[PDB]
Formats: sequence, structure tokens, C-alpha cells
Amino acid sequence: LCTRDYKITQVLFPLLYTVLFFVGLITNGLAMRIFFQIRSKSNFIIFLKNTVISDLLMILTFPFKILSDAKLLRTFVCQVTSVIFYFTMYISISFLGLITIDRYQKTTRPKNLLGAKILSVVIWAFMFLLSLPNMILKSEFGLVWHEIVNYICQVIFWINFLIVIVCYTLITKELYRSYVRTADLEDNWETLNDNLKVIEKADNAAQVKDALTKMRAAALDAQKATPPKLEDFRHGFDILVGQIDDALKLANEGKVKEAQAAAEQLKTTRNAYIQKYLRGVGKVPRKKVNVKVFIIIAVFFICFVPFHFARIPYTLSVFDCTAENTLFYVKESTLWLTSLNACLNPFIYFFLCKSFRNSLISM
Ligand SMILES: CCCCOC(=O)N1CCN(C(=O)[C@H](CP(=O)(O)O)NC(=O)c2cc(N3CC[C@H](OC)C3)nc(-c3ccccc3)n2)CC1
Ligand SMILES: CC(C)CCC[C@@H](C)[C@H]1CC[C@H]2[C@@H]3CC=C4C[C@@H](O)CC[C@]4(C)[C@H]3CC[C@]12C
Repeated sequence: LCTRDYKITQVLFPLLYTVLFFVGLITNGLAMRIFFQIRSKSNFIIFLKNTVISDLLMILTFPFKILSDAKLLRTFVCQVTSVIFYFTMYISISFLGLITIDRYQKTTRPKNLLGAKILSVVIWAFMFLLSLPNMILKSEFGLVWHEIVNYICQVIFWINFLIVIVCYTLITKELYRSYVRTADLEDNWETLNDNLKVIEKADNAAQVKDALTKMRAAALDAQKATPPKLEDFRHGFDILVGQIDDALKLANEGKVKEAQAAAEQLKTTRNAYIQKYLRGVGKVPRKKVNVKVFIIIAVFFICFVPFHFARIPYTLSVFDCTAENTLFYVKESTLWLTSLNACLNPFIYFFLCKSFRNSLISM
């Protein structure tokens, strides 16, 4: 009824999948060799470990899709392996949500290794006995069971998608907050030093009065942003603000030359000592690695987001062959992106697991 370019149907796609199959077998190959030469000492390494599996279960369905699509009984093994694939994909999606959570929790931190394995087994089993009826199969109980599983699967995606949205939203708000705090504090000090130069090269009392005002404000801002350390990180600020206040008085009284020299006293060795110490106390770096953590949301968005997003228009809202062909391609390519996950998961192991990257540095 409807015809498409076999250059794309029987060639491009089978090759695209062939790429994925190899690229995916090698990376997940040496991955599994690394992962069972690492003791499972946390939630994370454990969820990662399950990912290696569901990835190899994914790769091992590619050939049957490759040979079928390139036109090489022959049709029932297609229904089974595709079930195994769909099983595989929603497992990947489930663990990715857990990995998200697990990673999000370690970014709100300066009983497990046993419940983690159990939750894993729940994941698999609940997918398996949801994948069983589809490959168990006239009897029209099953083609309404398709609307059952298809429904479950939408919920599985959307819940884990929400998880991802929330966790990365909380991680983004925190990393932003952390950035602005440090950016401002650096600003504070930079203003202090900048308005001293202004003072140094100033004529009137108005120039001195203004720069000192900015300095006073910046200093007090710095002090606010720098609570004392639990171990003279409060008395120091009193000295610096003191000098600034003194210089301000001199500048208000009219004596600009004295003002400038009172200002200059921040350049004494002791005052600069104090400054360097107060600058020191201020910087306390402890933020989650940027392009390292976001890899997950990335992989999730590349692989799983499109297949589900693209469905909602033309699942919730035609005879012509271009529209039915547009749909074929959209579905088929999004499903390719889905499969790409088995190749993008090794990246998560690399960019986020210390021990993994070590074996990978070696073997
Ligand atoms: C726990 C795991 C258990 C194992 O899982 C399974 O066994 N699953 C059964 C198959 N299932 C699907 O998700 C099926 C795949 P298939 O149809 O069987 O190949 N997709 C659809 O049923 C479907 C329908 C649809 N429409 C409904 C009419 C409308 O006509 C206008 C089109 N559109 C799209 C769509 C997709 C991507 C992009 C654009 C559109 N998909 C996944 C879960
Ligand atoms: C389908 C409708 C009713 C919305 C339901 C969404 C549920 C399933 C999602 C949305 C936001 C999610 C939460 C987002 C963040 C956290 C904090 C983390 O420390 C543990 C998981 C937890 C608590 C998630 C659990 C699942 C959650 C509550």
C-alpha cells in the first residue's frame, strides 16, 4: 500500500544498527570484564553493573533487527527479540532513574548494598513478567494487553523522566547558588582593590568619598559572605572596615591627602596579610562536577526522550502515504536513538565511576 526508499529501509538502517552493534559489543564487553573485577561497594556501582547487562541484552537483539530489515519461522523470532529489546529498554530507563537519584543524593552530601540488589531484582522481574505475555503470543486478549503494556511503559518512562527533571533541577539550583556565592565574593574583593587604585589616582574628595563607599560596601559584603571558621576571621574584617571607615572620615572632613594615605594603609604588610587570609577563608570549593554529572540527563535525553515525546502528537491526535511514511521514519529513527543507549551507557561508567576509568586507563 505504501512504499519507501529501500536505500534507507534495507541499507541505511541495517548499517546504522550494525555500527551500534559492534561499537556497543566492544565497550560493554570490556566493561563487564572491568565490572566483575570491582567489588560492589555501593548503590551506584551496582546499578551501573545491571546496566552492563541490559546493554548486552540490547546489543544481542540488533542482529535479528539488522538481518530482518535488510530482507535476509523468520517472523516469530522477530516478535520475541523485539520484546526482549523493549524489555531491555525500559530496564535501562529504570536503572537510569535510580542512577540519577543515587547521583543526586551524593551531591547533597559532604542498609544499602543489600537493598540495592533487591530493588534491582524487583526491576528485572517486574519487567520480565510484563514482557512474558507479549512473547507468549486467534485470541484477542493479547492485542488489548498490548495497550496494557504500552500504557505501563508510558508511565515507566514519564515517572523516570520526572525523576530526571526534578533531580537535575535540584542539582542545577544548587550549582547555580554555589556559583553566584563565589562569583559575588570574588567580586567583593576585586571591588575593594579596584577602588583603592581609584583612590590612588584621584584628585578631589568626591572621588575618594565614592570609591571608599564602594570599598566599605564591598568589604562588608565580603564579611557577610565569610562567616568565621570553626577552628581572627571576624576581627580581621573589623580592621579592614575600620581603615576604610577612617579613610572615609578623613575624606568627609575634607583632608583628601590624609584620606588617600589612610586608604593606602590597606597595602601595609599586615593588612594585606589579613586580606589574603580573609580571601582564603572565603573560598571553600565543594561543588558537584559539571559536565561529569549531567552526562546521565544527556544520555537519557538523547536516547529515551525522543521516542516517547514524538509519540504523543500522533498517538493523541491518515490515508495518505507521506504522513504514514513520516510516521514510519520518526518511529524507526527514535527507536534507533533508543538503541544508541547501549553504546552511550559505557560513557556514564567512564565519566562518573573512578574505579572503572582506572581499568580503562590500563586494560
Ligand atoms: C516493560 C516492557 C515490556 C515489553 O514492552 C512491550 O512489549 N511493549 C509493546 C510495544 N511498545 C510500544 O511502544 C509500541 C511498539 P510497536 O508498535 O509494537 O512496534 N508502540 C506503539 O504501540 C506506538 C503506537 C503509535 N500510535 C498509536 C496509533 C497511532 O496511529 C496514528 C500511532 N505510535 C507509536 C510511536 C512510537 C514512536 C514514535 C512515534 C510514534 N508507537 C513498547 C512496549
Ligand atoms: C504521576 C503523578 C501523580 C506524579 C508522580 C511523580 C512521582 C512518581 C515522582 C515525581 C518526583 C519524584 C521525586 C523527585 C526527587 C526525589 C528525591 C530523592 O531523594 C528520592 C526520590 C524522589 C523522592 C523522587 C521520587 C519519585 C517522584 C515523587
